Amino acid sequence: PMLKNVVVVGGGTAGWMTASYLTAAFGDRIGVTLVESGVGEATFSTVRHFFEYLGLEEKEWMPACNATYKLAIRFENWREPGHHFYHPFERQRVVDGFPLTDWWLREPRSDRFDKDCFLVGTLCDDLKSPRQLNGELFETQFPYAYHFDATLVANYLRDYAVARGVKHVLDDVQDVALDDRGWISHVVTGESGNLTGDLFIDCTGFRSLLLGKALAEPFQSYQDSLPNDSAVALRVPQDGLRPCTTATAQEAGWIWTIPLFDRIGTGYVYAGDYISPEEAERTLRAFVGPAAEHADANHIKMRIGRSNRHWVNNCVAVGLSSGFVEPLESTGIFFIQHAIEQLVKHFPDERWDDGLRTAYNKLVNNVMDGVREFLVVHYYAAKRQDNQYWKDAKTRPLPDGLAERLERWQTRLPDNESVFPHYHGFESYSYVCMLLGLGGLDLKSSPALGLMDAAPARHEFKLVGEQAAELARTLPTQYEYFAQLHRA
Repeated sequence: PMLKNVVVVGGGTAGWMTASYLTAAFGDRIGVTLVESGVGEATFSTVRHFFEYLGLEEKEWMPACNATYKLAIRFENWREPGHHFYHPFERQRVVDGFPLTDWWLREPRSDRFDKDCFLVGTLCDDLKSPRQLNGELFETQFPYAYHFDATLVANYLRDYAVARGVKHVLDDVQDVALDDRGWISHVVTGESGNLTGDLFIDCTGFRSLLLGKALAEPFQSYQDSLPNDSAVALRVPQDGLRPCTTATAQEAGWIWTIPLFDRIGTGYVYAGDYISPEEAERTLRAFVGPAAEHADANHIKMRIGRSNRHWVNNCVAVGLSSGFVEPLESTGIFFIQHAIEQLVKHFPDERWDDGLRTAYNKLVNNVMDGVREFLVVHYYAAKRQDNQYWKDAKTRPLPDGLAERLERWQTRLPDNESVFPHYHGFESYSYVCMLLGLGGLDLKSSPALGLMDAAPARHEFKLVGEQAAELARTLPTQYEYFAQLHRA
């Protein structure tokens, strides 16, 4: 009753995360074939579980992939010029039923909520490793992630999967053939014949050769709510070893800084209706400085949105073929991992229960729609309205339900029951952090706090300061930690 063969079309992170995960889940019990013809990438909290599922320890794969830790995103110039705050991978401290951020909002202890309420922002400022020299994490309350070279990770996972039995075909796909039912029959390669199988995984990127082209599945654009449709990127050496991604708001988008161990990936995500590619490139080069003078710039047109369905007949799209949003909250690898994890969970047998597709498609659509709402909030709640781009960010049509949630958030800070009510990766603490940092909404603390005992909250504020000072004195820098791993 089980399927016998999976064909993954396309390599990169999408294809080789799929192939490697299938071998960890199913072993030799099903055949996997991948057909395929450095970029710094950031990740989201759940990626720790992907490597754990494959049995890979950080000390094994991080050195081979130029990887560093990502404890937070540093948001620069979204509220006002010269202002920054951290969005940390750090879950809430709750005191007598109220988050510490609620207590802070009632009586702010400084200009920086992220300094008073969190530990991780200070760790980023001090270039800290999250692991001590003794190998232990400093602490989960800290669901951190990584920066890595996506090409090196793809090669690492390729070696992992091929060593465990994945068949690797190096060739171009010239055509996709459908049978009389409209299911994928086979893929025509340039010089290796036609590859057939039970299940086809479309990892062909924006081109979406199987799902979007051969099967002609409609694609739902997000461009009306999120206008950024383009990017220009370059790479420079490390001078920068800060354990966070930086997102610096610009006149028509934002610039990412993604620190690898000895390289920095940087790029300008922008809206082509507001600025030209050559002006985006000029801005990016000036931002990076003299190190970018001779670096080669890569220009990218983005397909922003999601497929209407992600599993159609015997085809499942994974990666940019399934959907994409700008990497403002580093969701690319997250979308891939969610798609693979849910594919294993909803894996079909030879009877191809249509209910599996229905559930799978709803889960993916809810993840992507929920992330879309979260990103819209980034531009809506950003206080800056200095030009037409940042004014328009407040007048675009909002996704269903968001207008009501925005009103709830200006009564009490976001919690589990006032955010997008389906799984979409991000937890309520991320909403609270972004709203406080972006500064554009009229937020209010809970009136009940004026009747509560303040001693527990005041104790917690003092503890955060004492712990941040202890960690500043004890933790090594990322460089010091990685130098110790190299010596070991």
